Amino acid sequence: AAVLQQVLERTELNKLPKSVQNKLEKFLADQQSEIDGLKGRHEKFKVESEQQYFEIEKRLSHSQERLVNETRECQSLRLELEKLNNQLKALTEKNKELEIAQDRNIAIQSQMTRTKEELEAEKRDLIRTNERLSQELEYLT
Amino acid sequence: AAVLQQVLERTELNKLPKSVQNKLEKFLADQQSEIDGLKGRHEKFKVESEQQYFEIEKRLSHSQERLVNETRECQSLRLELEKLNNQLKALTEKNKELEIAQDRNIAIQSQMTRTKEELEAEKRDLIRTNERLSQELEYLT
Amino acid sequence: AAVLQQVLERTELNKLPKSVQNKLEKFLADQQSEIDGLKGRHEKFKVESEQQYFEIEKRLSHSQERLVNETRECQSLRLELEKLNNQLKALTEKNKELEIAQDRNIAIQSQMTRTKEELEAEKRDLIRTNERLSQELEYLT
Amino acid sequence: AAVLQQVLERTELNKLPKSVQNKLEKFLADQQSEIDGLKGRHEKFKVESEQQYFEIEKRLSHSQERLVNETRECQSLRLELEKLNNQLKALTEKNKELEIAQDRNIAIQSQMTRTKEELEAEKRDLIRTNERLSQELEYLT
Repeated sequence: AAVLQQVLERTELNKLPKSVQNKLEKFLADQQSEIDGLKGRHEKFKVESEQQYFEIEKRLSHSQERLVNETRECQSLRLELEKLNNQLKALTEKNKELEIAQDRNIAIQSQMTRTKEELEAEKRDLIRTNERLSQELEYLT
Repeated sequence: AAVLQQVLERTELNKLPKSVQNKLEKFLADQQSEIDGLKGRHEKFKVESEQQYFEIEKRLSHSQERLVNETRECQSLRLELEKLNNQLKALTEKNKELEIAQDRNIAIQSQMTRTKEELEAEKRDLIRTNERLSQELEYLT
Repeated sequence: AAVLQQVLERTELNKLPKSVQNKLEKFLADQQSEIDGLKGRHEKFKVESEQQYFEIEKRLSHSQERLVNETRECQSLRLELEKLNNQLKALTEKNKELEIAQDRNIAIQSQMTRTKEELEAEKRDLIRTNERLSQELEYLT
Repeated sequence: AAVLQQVLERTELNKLPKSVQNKLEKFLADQQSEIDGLKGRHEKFKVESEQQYFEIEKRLSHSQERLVNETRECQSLRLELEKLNNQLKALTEKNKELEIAQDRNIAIQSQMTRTKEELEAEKRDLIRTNERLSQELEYLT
């Protein structure tokens, strides 16, 4: 990487004292290594900054992914809840209905049981009369 | 801005053919301008990529915020869902038993009615027979 | 760094004593160095406060991340809690019905027992009587 | 505010033409305004980022405070579940004992019922014998 040989032809370099050549070549080299250094860093920086952005783009899209899914999840629960409350209200009303029928049935069966007892009492008395009449007939002939 | 004057002393410089001095001052200036351009371009890129990075950070933090908002809503719905499903299970069981009792009550009432009919037919038959037996007490032989 | 040449014309300047030009250009330099000093110290401060802010931003997001995890844990505990309470309520009512049933079966068992004791008394009386009747018939030998 | 009087002595100043003093003082004042302007612009920036930082610190302190509460809420919820599970185990056991008691009582009532029927069979045989003995005794007496 001798820079003076890019800048000057041999014939020109010959007219330069060696110390002067060295002063120049050292300065040229210093500037050139700064140039190489800058280009090296700049390129590394670009690549790094892009990779950092690429990675947070992925983090974003994943976050957005979770939010869409979570939004759907909520909506499906709400829809599900609406239907459950309609089921509950229906069941509730149906059981109120059955409660009412049950109380009516209890009332009815109790009344029937009384009537049955009265009839059976009547039947007992009729039988008593019946056996009495039979007995009196056998006491004739 | 001839930097060559700082690299070489005035005597050394004056003993250079002017064509050589010019070639050196030109090349030196070229390198310095490239250096200034590299720094300029990098500082431009640096600033722009930073701006873009901070923008997507803002977006990501907003997505996380919305997700908190939605997640909170879902979690309350799930609890609400659990509670209603347990009410639902209970009502269903209460309904099952009530309808079982209803069937038994219906069966019981149909047998009560069947029994009542038989009792009333028996009663009417006893009354007819006793009316007849009474008449027969007064017969002659 | 002789700035003085800008503010004063050629004759005005050359008519200034050496000590005056030296004093003026030194003062101008000192004020320029305060200026450059201010500029460099600001840029230093600027970077430092950005770095400081950048750090707290990450601390904030780390705090929100910790909170998401914590809240998820609390909500799943609350879900188990609801489930657990409803199991308890069921059992509590189930047991209470069993306790009522127990009280009824105990009342039945005591009644059955008095029934049994009544039967045993009747049997003892029957046996005493049949012994007496037997004796009275044997006395007719 | 006369800057020129600070840098130069009265003897040097007297020997300056007035127009020249005015040019110098005007230039010095300009440079001084630049100095003061930078000190003002820094101080402006400084206070602005200072306040911005206080605001992000509030958000951090708030997030942390919320985390503390949630963290504490979770520990207490874990203890509620352990406590309720303890009660649940106790209820389950009581339930198991109740059902076993119910089973014991069914068994007892089945034994009693078998005993009852055997008592009633003995009674009927005793009654048949009694009726036989009475009729024979009624015939002879």
